[PDB]
Amino acid sequence: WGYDDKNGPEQWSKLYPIANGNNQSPVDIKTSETKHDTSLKPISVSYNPATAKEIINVGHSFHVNFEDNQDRSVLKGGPFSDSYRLFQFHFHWGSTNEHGSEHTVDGVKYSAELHVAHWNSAKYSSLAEAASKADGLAVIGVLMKVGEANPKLQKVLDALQAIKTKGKRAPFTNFDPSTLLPSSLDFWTYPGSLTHPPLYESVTWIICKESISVSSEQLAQFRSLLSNVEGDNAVPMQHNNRPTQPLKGRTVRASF
Ligand SMILES: [Zn+2]
Repeated sequence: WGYDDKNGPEQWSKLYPIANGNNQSPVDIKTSETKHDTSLKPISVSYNPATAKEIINVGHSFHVNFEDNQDRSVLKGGPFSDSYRLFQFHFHWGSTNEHGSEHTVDGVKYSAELHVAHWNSAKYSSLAEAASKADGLAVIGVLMKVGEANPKLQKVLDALQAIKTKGKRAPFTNFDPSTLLPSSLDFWTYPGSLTHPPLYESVTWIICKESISVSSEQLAQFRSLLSNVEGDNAVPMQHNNRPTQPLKGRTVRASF
């Protein structure tokens, strides 16, 4: 599967019928229809920089993975009653610098999107197992607005020089992803899914109200990564964002 048109979002259902599921992500957040839940608690992230482990080119994107054998780095609060263990952060972007986020707000597509994913360590034993359960995953989505360069992205950008092609991995340590999050962590939340195959509807989304910046040349760097394996002709990672899916009667709750 991919993002091109032969194997892209509009073709995924042919292989993953859940693509047409009732809790698909991303979604358009219509700020006027959001429900303020007074039961929501502020989200509390507590990550240990020593759990940062590797950066890897997965072809369609790059992942920054973390050690997930303990509760050193967790997400708590929000709509949760238990702790979610951090396992990874990655991004989404588009072919253009101004339209590449997954989630949209009031129909407005942002330049890129940051996803911080965690799995339900309390109810399940492994990411593998939790990945398909309704309460399995918790993902923080942060909208990125093209503008001023974001200096907090530099270690990630620098690391990309070592994983130019698919399957390349490089150690990526001592990084606390909470440094990528906005100032305020007011959020929107809804039950949804993974935004690409397997498309499991196992995610509890936390979309930060506040966006963060990125510059044009910072995004050009992501698109400079290669989807091919070393040695083959160059095939740029031009985009990896999935179009918004019907809400299908879900409610987006707000922290405020
Ligand atoms: Zn993602």
